[PDB]
Amino acid sequence: ADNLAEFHVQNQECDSCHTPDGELSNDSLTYENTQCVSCHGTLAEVAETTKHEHYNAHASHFPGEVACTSCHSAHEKSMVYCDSCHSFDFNMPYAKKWLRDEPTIAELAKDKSERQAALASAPHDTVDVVVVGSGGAGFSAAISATDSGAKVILIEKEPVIGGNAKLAAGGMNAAWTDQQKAKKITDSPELMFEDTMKGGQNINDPALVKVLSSHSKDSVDWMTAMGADLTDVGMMGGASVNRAHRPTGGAGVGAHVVQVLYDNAVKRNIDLRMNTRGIEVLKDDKGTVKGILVKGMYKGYYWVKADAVILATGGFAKNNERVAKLDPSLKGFISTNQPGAVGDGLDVAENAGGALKDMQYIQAHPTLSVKGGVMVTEAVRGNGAILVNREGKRFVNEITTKDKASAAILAQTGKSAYLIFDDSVRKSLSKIDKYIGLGVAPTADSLVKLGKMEGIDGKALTETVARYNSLVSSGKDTDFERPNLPRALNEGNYYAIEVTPGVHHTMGGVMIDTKAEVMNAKKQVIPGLYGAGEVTGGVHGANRLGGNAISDIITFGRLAGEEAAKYS
Ligand SMILES: Cc1cc2nc3c(=O)[nH]c(=O)nc-3n(C[C@H](O)[C@@H](O)[C@@H](O)COP(=O)(O)OP(=O)(O)OC[C@H]3O[C@@H](n4cnc5c(N)ncnc54)[C@H](O)[C@@H]3O)c2cc1C
Ligand code: HEM
Ligand code: HEM
Ligand code: HEM
Ligand code: HEM
Ligand SMILES: O=C(O)/C=C/C(=O)O
Ligand code: NA
Repeated sequence: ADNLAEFHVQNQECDSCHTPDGELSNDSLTYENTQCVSCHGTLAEVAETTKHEHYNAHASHFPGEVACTSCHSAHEKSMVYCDSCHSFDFNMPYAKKWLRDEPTIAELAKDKSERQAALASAPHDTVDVVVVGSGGAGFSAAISATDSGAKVILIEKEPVIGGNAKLAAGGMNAAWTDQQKAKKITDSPELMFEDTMKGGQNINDPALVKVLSSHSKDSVDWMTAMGADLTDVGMMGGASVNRAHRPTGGAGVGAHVVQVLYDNAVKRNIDLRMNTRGIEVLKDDKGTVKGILVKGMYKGYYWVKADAVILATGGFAKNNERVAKLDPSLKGFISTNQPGAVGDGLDVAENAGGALKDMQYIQAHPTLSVKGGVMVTEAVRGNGAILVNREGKRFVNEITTKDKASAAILAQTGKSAYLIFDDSVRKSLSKIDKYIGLGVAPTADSLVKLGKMEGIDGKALTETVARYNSLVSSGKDTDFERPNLPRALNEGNYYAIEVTPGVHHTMGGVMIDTKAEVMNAKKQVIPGLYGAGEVTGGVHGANRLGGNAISDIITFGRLAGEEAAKYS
């Protein structure tokens, strides 16, 4: 067969997958994916038949219920979504090579000739609030608005939910939480504000950072009340104390939080539409929002009438062309992001009159796996790993901020470095097992053997770990002044992970005030238009602290959904 539908229709009718009238149920292909499930079973049942030792197309880290049509199209060959970051040995029937080619918002002007027709028609739906983006900010705003009594529509352009938020690892920063007190940590909203402003080089909008710190415990409480486990508190870079919350054992915060949020939207019957891209915010004659034009992948353009539109579309760190324009030193770097994190959401915000700020501040994550091409969480250092160069020596304070860690790693021989840790570090952070399963954490019972495996000076590496361990026992790092030395690397086996910097987060974005209201260049609110999440600028200044983005999207998503519901 040339395609999946063709293959099935040799022995089945069209209505085995389609509805009685044959029209597509919706842009999420709800009905249609139900029929795939009907015969092949759920994704977990399918996963039993496609097992590989360390990977499985149908059993991944993605949260929510991943539709089969995310990767299997019927009437045409389709792409494996995992190929956008990994290069697993897959044999999906009717596959084609991963290639992301999505028209920009500007390029969609060519659809003038279908957009006017959609805009001339009646709204397809009339609701109170449309949320754009199913990342942590978007679900948060959707839930919060719904909880406040607003009727919401939540759209996501991708086939899967979660954006970059589902990939988060190290934690969600928050101060003075019950979770911290349980672990004997002393912190305060004031110290979090201080660490943040300093980490952002005091560029951050003080009012936004005050919302960030002061709502942080409340956001942790709200997540936990919805079912989140944020009881593990770890250290991340540039933080005076451990304040990055994540599930028991050091599991990734991201997939968990998004799963909680998705479960919570589902419980509230939130109208969630996949493969639906927000294209244009619609304003009435007084310039207040009156809705949004969307482009449903399967059903075309249509508009939704609504009082408020909350843009929660995330950053543009996957868009290296846009990135390089603003920061030519990041040209050609690999990104840690999901494939649609390209800044189309910012273009929508700008076309609606929203002004942008701090766009030139683009954060590179210092430790992408060279081998796997994926982020390796900063919690690996925060839990006690060190960085060594090819010469087998330390070269930076591993818990300094991301801009300084990146530059120090890029200055080492070969422009990469190695995370080194033992089994005590590995056991304190279950996420590390994920790197081991990926094949990117080679191991050996001695550092001479580890270094010989990876091309690291073995006996210098041994001297390096012995010296670091005596600094840990002394209590002070006189070589690089790492302020927190939580463990000695001296338990069990040793592991090395080759790392180099990758493009990760865009701190700039649309200007919002403390109620998450989008502002124009004159600093005037655009009535009904809200922004929440990495799409906004001004929260993180020149350099975001690790763990501050999950804190940001919950706080600001939640706040935007409440403010939009009340605006009404
Ligand atoms: C690999 C990784 C690990 C990280 N770990 C952490 C961590 O541990 N702590 C921390 O603080 N930060 C962390 N960060 C950053 C953090 O994840 C966030 O920046 C991300 O959660 C921002 O959430 P968001 O809701 O703003 O956007 P995202 O989660 O990116 O979600 C936005 C959604 O909008 C959808 N969308 C975009 N444009 C449109 C459009 N026009 N129409 C419709 N839908 C649209 C996008 O496809 C996306 O799904 C990490 C980031 C990454 C990539
Ligand atoms: C879009 C919806 C569906 C998806 C994504 C899907 C997935 C697939 C794939 C990938 C294959 C293997 C293709 C190949 O070997 O070339 C397959 C085969 C098959 N499918 Fe589907 N399917 C869907 C709908 C259905 C439905 C509705 C039925 C039954 C009415 C069904 C029953 C089968 C059967 C019987 C086979 C052959 C192998 C077997 O005996 O299980 N599928 N399907
Ligand atoms: C000859 C039998 C079939 C006919 C005439 C038919 C008709 C169509 C049409 C007209 C569309 C596009 C509708 C639009 O764009 O609004 C479509 C899409 C779709 N059909 Fe079918 N269909 C048939 C069989 C199947 C089968 C067997 C499957 C699944 C195994 C299937 C699953 C889907 C899906 C998932 C879509 C959405 C887009 C895509 O994945 O290609 N159809 N079909
Ligand atoms: C319940 C949802 C889905 C159904 C019913 C379905 C159906 C199937 C079937 C029947 C096969 C052939 C495996 C076999 O020989 O038994 C298969 C293979 C495959 N599917 Fe799915 N699929 C689903 C979701 C997905 C998703 C969401 C993705 C990507 C994230 C995906 C990617 C693949 C790949 C890459 C293969 C080849 C497996 C390998 O080479 O290990 N599928 N699918
Ligand atoms: C359904 C699609 C995917 C599958 C089946 C898959 C598979 C895997 C596997 C097998 C691992 C090693 C640990 C584990 O077993 O979980 C892994 C790790 C990882 N993958 Fe994926 N992957 C998928 C999509 C993606 C995409 C598109 C990205 C980036 C946007 C990504 C980012 C990562 C990262 C950052 C890690 C490191 C460990 C962690 O953070 O948990 N994955 N993935
Ligand atoms: O876990 C990490 O490395 C990323 C943290 C962050 O971006 O805040
Ligand atoms: Na931003």
